[PDB]
Amino acid sequence: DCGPPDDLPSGRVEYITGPGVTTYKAVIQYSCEETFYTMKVNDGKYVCEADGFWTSSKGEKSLPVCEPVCGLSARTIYGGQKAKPGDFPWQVLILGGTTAAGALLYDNWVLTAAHAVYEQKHDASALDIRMGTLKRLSPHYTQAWSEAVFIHEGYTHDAGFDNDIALIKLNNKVVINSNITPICLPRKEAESFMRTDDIGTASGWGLTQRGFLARNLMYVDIPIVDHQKCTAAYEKPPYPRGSVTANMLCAGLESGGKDSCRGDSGGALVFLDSETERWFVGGIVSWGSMNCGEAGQYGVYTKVINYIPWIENIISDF
Ligand SMILES: Nc1nc2cc(CCNC(=O)[C@@H]3CCN3C(=O)[C@H]3C[C@@H](c4ccccc4)CCN3)ccc2[nH]1
Repeated sequence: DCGPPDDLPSGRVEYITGPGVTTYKAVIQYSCEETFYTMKVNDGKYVCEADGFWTSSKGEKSLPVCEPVCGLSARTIYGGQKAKPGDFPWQVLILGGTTAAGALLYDNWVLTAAHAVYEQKHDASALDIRMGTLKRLSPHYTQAWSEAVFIHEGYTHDAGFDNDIALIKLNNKVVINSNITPICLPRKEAESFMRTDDIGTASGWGLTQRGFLARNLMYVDIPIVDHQKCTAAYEKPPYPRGSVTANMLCAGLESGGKDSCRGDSGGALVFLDSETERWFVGGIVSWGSMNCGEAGQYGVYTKVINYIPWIENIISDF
């Protein structure tokens, strides 16, 4: 009467009343892989209704959603040290024009910087996306490819870095495990963890103090800089006036020695929601001075909390 149910992505169907019964008042049950995924919308119990279509205990006749767990880390680039497996399970390597990075969202999206993927999007060439690996050049990695690249509509390439943000839709769902896990998006009160002098963490394979790209994933803990000091650090030649906007945050040391650098573009500056005990993305590696690690020449990051409406619009509509 209602027919075979639809399959649940990252979940499955199980007939409760009997194997194959699909008639009126027949009961089925949905479920996710609860260890690394969590069911949303409803509790998964659906009863065939007189309308002739499966209906949940809340009246919905659409599937539920198996959302990946996010923000998990085995913890709990200039002047950093080597990450261990599972410290940054969201870290993504993006290979195209040059080496860049991103962060896994859900199991089929990658958050990165617009400047890192702009030339390859408009050249209509797919991005080579790798993850589940600490070594930049290892042959053993989880492979994915870009199905679509969305660059923020206010971004103007080669004309500053306001709105330096982009989303990549992966053509396949990646398997979620302790090795590969997305980063959480910040909640509306997440700014309480991103005040001045609050500590975030940048990770990447970019240039180190040696002046070469790192073979292994690195990371640094660095504090948020007062926005006046951020504006003042880059309000001078050769930078255009207004290079630092309200859509940006600075991070680093007035004495120097800890920074992001070239090759870290698109990586997530993450912060710990100490109450949920989950890591979330507060920044995206965007730009900064030529001399990474130099005193008062802070790294500049795109402010992700400003772009939650844009991210949710794109992920929900595509
Ligand atoms: N202290 C620190 N320096 C950093 C560098 C990076 C490089 C990753 N981003 C890039 O490579 C992008 C694409 C071109 N870029 C620059 O940054 C140049 C361009 C120019 C400018 C014009 C207009 C407004 C502002 C700047 C002048 C010098 N910065 C990452 C983190 C870092 N932390």
